[PDB]
Amino acid sequence: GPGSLSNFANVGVGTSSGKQKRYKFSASEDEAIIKGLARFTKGQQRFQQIYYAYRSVWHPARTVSQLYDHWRGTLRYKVIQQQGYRGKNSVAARSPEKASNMENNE
Repeated sequence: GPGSLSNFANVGVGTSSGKQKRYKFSASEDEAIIKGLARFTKGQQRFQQIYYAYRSVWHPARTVSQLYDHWRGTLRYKVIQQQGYRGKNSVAARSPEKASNMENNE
């Protein structure tokens, strides 16, 4: 059966050296919104209000739009645009990107 199981070896206590004071909640943000919307929602827009209330677990700042983004993708479950996963294991590395600004050929 599934569970912890683990081995009979000594573990003691964990210890990491490198980055500190880093949030990167394991998607705990969505959990904060659900708890906020399930506890308080007295307003024409509990989503934006709740976001500003729990603002601290992710990033203390205006981002109601982003809220609707995670709230829109969470409320639903029908999307096949994003695929592949290799940015969450142990090491965090950056990567380049693309951006169209000036592309002339004539």
